[PDB]
Amino acid sequence: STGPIPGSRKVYQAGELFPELRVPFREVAVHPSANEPPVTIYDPSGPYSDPAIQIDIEKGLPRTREALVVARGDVEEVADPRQVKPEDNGFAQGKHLAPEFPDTGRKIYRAKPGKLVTQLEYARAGIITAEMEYVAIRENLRREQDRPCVRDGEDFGASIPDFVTPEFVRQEIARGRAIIPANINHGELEPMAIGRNFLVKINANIGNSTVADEVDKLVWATRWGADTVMDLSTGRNIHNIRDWIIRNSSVPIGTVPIYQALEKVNGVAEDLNWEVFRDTLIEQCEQGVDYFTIHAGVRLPFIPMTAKRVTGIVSRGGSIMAKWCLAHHKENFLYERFDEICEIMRAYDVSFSLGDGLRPGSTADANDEAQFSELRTLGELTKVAWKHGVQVMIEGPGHVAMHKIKANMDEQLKHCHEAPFYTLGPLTTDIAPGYDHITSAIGAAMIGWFGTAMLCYVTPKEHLGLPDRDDVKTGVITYKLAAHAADLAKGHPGAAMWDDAISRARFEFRWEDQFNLGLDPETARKFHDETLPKEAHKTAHFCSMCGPKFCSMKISQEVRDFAAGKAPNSAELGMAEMSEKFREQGSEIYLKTE
Amino acid sequence: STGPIPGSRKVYQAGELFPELRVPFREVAVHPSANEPPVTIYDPSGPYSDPAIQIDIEKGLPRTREALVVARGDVEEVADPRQVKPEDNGFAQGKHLAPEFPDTGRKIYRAKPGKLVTQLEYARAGIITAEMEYVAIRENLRREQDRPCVRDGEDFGASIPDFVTPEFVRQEIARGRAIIPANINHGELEPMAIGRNFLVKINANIGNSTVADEVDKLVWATRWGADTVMDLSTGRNIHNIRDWIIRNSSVPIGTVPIYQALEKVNGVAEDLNWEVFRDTLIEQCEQGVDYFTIHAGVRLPFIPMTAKRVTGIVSRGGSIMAKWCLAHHKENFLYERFDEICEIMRAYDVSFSLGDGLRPGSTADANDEAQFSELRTLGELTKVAWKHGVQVMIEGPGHVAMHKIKANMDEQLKHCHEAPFYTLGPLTTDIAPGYDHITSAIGAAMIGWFGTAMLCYVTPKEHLGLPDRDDVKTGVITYKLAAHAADLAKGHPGAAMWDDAISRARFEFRWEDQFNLGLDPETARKFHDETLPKEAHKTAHFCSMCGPKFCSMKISQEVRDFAAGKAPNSAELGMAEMSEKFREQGSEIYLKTE
Ligand code: SF4
Ligand code: SF4
Repeated sequence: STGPIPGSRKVYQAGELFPELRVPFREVAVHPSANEPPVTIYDPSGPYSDPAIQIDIEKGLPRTREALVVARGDVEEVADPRQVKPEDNGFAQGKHLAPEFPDTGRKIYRAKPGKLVTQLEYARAGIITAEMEYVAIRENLRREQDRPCVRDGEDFGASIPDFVTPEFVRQEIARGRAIIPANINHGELEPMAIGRNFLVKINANIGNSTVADEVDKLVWATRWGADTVMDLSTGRNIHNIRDWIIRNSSVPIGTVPIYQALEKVNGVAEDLNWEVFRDTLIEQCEQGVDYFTIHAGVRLPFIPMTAKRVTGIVSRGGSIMAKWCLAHHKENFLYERFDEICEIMRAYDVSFSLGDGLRPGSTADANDEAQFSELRTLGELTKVAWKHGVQVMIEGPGHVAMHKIKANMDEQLKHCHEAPFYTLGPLTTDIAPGYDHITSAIGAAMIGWFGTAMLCYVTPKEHLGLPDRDDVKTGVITYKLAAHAADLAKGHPGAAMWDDAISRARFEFRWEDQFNLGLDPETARKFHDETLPKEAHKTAHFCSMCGPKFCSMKISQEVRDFAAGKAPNSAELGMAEMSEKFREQGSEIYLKTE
Repeated sequence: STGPIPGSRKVYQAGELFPELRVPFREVAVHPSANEPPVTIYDPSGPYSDPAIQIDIEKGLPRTREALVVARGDVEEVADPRQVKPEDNGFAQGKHLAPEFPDTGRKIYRAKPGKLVTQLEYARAGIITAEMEYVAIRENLRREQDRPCVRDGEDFGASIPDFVTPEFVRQEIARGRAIIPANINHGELEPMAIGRNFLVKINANIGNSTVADEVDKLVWATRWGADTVMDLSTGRNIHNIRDWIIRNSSVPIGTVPIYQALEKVNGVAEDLNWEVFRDTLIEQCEQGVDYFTIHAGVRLPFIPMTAKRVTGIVSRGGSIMAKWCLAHHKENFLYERFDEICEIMRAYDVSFSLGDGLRPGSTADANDEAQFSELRTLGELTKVAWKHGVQVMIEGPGHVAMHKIKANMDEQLKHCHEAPFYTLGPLTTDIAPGYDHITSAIGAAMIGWFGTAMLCYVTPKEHLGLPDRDDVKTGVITYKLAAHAADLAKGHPGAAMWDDAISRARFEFRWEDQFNLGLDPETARKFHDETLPKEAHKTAHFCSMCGPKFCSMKISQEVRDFAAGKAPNSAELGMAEMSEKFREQGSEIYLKTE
């Protein structure tokens, strides 16, 4: 559903370098007598929360980024785009074929030969793009550079600034420590950053009923805090379904190209080759997929290392490549043709998301040789992708017990050269199906605290079945707090502000504000009556009005001078005064100011 | 509700030193062709899960411990027990007075003068009681001493044994590192241990409708894993309600004596004195309350230290003592009469649970001077209580960000001399009301991993309202996994066994077993059809049947000898063999054994 998020309001901040920009937020005003500024919150929901914008899925979200991508003059319009083929939708026809999105008036772009295109390429060129200033404003949460907040935490050697400037964003991208998944063909996108030195982001998974039901999956997820969304659709209508998704997505769209590639060859893993895969890549690039999960780490001699595992290979896309490597006994062609993949993704600025094909499916299989062999392989591929100018982030576990979480983070930073980490959890235990959104939340907060850039969410009933509309919301909210719990522990400038604002709300009995500042206001406002008086009782501690602290005198006397107690002190009589004033003021610990 | 827990069966193990004992568990049998022993699980649910025992709340659970407490010959029957007074139930009469429990045929015991009574006193005397062997059997999970499991984890210097012997239990109690909350007047109790070197325990809170509805709160909580239960009932009928609870409780019952004491004096905190409090103590001791939460740490000069807090004093019982200390300006009488309190609790073997009166209610107020001042005070009181022969455990936060969790654990171990830790969470963030069962689960697992003995649960909608019947179950399950996630990380002998059993269950497609081993089988079995064939597909990795590993030869050749690749290797031709056999066997990664 759409409409303004309960208890909040969509607000924007314009750009300085790029006055065209309108960075989105949602503010939550507090009670007038609280004397506090409104609380600014990160908002990936997009134009669906803005009551000033009418969204028609048959038309798609307005391409507010397109005007500035062309303005760079590095992109050109593809004279002959790639027409949709029968196998793109699983050879579906007639009434069984998904409704084609009217993408008639949408220009498809490709980089001009010789010209720079990717954010990484711009960054290393000393160029600050529109997207870089966009995420800079967004990361500061509309907070003044003149007024920071005293941060208190442990980021384990991270380089988190007090204020995110567009120049700072460029530098993080320049050294591959942060990425901005922004395909040139995704004009509907509201740019976001992914890095250890920024806010922790989360991902919500959707995929394939009516296409409107699939678009609603996208809207529902992003409404409640999902930063990026992946279309893990399989089977038929993969192409047409994803058309409606990307056109109506303000958040970065992720895919696993081997999914659709496998369907074009009728689920026969050995029928996969470079020919079909290259076609799938270009197909999704011209649609505007911001990042591909490519399992180019699953090398042939890594397969026997999984023979001793308890749950074996649990990655779908990773097991596909495994089955392929067993049928031909030729090296992973995503690895052998990795150079050519980079040349394609660079032309459209598609970010790399190196897959966790050999990730642990149980706590027993965690941190085994098979997992780390792939991990160190991704680090080598990261350098190869970096040298082609393609943005990179690494994917990780999985099912990991807490005492091994730190080990995973250490290996990643060393071997993947501080590239943004992307984790599915991890799940700290395997014994709680139906509550795996909580078992993974424990691990997600920990490794997010250790320095993970983005966290892929885990639905409650994940090892039980498909998630319903309420479990998706449960998953997003659960991972939004886990990301924030990590932000709070890392001492990110703008985390405690939210914590303290709602804490003072409870303290001053400002009920409406306490419910509006809640991570899930819809649930919190269920206990709110909008007709009741919006009160704001500002009080002060009784002892704060006590001058000389008589209680300190007496205790500092009975320890050093037990002889001075045989007489009415100036402290003892002073305490009798406070007892008098306390009871006279109504025997209240917190006396009201107003 | 009662009845056998879904997918499991109540099993017992007899005692060696005490053949009368019947230590309770619930086993979960796996598929016959899996060739695995049944999985033994900790079960605090009591006789309500045993279909061989008819439970009548009007009669109460059978006192199966009573026969062995009297057998020690240290206790005597109180000739004149304490009759229930009007103020015990808040001066309620007629139809507004709760139904009195028919406690006619229940002998009330008190320690004989000069004789030992508490488990600590027995332990330091070199005595192994019936309760000590009871918890030893229970902690081993019916596992053979001949067959341990290779444990892998980090307990931060804990002394966790491979096998819990009754002698080991005594030693932990002897040094105050573990306790067994076992009042002599709680014969219905199935003994349990609380310590860092044992399984992590959890607590569920109940309190005051029909008394049967309150007993159902107790049954519901313990059914799903609650180790101890506290009756935080307030207002009227506090006495009579708690009568039905303790008589029908196989788990240790906890209370906060200042709650009922405050009601006897009509909610006027300043009307509280030693006279009323001593009466309340003896009242609850003769009922069989296993441990009291006493806020004897809230000293008078600690109150002004809370003046700078964001949320101030959030502890109910702790704020009561604060208001009292402001009205008289005399030191906390629970602190000044602490010696006399110990003399009462020792006579009935009531364990100490030193309250967290000045615990943080927000992440901002975490680890402030007010909190730690009380904490170090409890450590001094712990020594005083220890020297009276009273079992002690310490209570902690609260609302703490992850980077401060370790600091809390370090202060506790040092100043409270490795006494069992009892924590309300902690909540890692303050921005997610309605999901505070998850925000606290992150902190509960972490500090439980660091070495917390017991974790007080936090209901989902805790900062929103009262928990319903489903939120209680949600809370218990959430904290049962958080406790296990901590057990798994600490590498407790018997944690990975559960994790691995359910992991092999998923791997061998043994669906029924996967659902039965789930922490919440009732939810997991919802996706289970009992009519479908109970299959058990045991398979093996294809590469495990590969002899010389041709994939290793080829990769170890192309790195050292690129010249040897211009010819069909014995490895290249051997890989063509495996490709052949792989496709001939059905192109399956995991070939079936049967
Ligand atoms: S003397 Fe009384 S009022 Fe003054 S600081 Fe101490 S407790 Fe507070
Ligand atoms: S040669 Fe083929 S079958 Fe043998 S170990 Fe390597 S991958 Fe497995």
